[PDB]
Amino acid sequence: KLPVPWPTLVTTLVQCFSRYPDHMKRHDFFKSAMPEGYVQERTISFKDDGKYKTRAVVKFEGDTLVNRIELKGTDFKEDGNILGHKLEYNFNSHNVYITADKQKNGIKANFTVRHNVEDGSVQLADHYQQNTPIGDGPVLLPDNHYLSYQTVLSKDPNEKRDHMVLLEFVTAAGIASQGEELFTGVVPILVELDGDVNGHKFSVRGEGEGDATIGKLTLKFIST
Repeated sequence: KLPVPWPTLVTTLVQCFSRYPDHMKRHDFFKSAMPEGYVQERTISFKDDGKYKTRAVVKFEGDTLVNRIELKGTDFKEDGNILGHKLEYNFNSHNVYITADKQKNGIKANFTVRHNVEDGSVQLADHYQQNTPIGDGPVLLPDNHYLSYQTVLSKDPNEKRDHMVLLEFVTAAGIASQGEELFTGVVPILVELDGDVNGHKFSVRGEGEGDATIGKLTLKFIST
């Protein structure tokens, strides 16, 4: 069993698969950084509770888009919504607001996730995010815009291990690269997360595919 609820890991567990409308393609930093990719760093503050710090390398390895993450979580309360596993097994729609970071050659994002709690309350998870390109080539630095997310969480009836099946759709809104041309079809995805929350160590491996033409992610994650 994971030491934390699966919904608290969703945002950490590949924004290059967002479906940017034709008129917004010049604002897609994520695909423009490919194939060498980018580093995504977050601090996630669970209000009235602990925090995650995450660092992810997102790049192509051959034909596979890989998301390799290190997560460190501290200061979570025994009694709280996270360690108490009081979060509902679902995920609300959210808008992720992206701004260019000109000092670095990348972007920042901010958003606050609302996790439904089983007693009817809401657990906030405030996200601060920064992305920096790995490669030396030019990248697309966007005007202000946002990504609109939709998520459904489910379970595989066949799966014995602790796991999460996820289907998501993501489109850009609020308002061109050769890297974009790497996403014209279905792309296999591999996610690897090494985690430590409050001293409890765990790993997650995910496999699936992304289809940026429709903004679709289909992934199954398994914990160890």
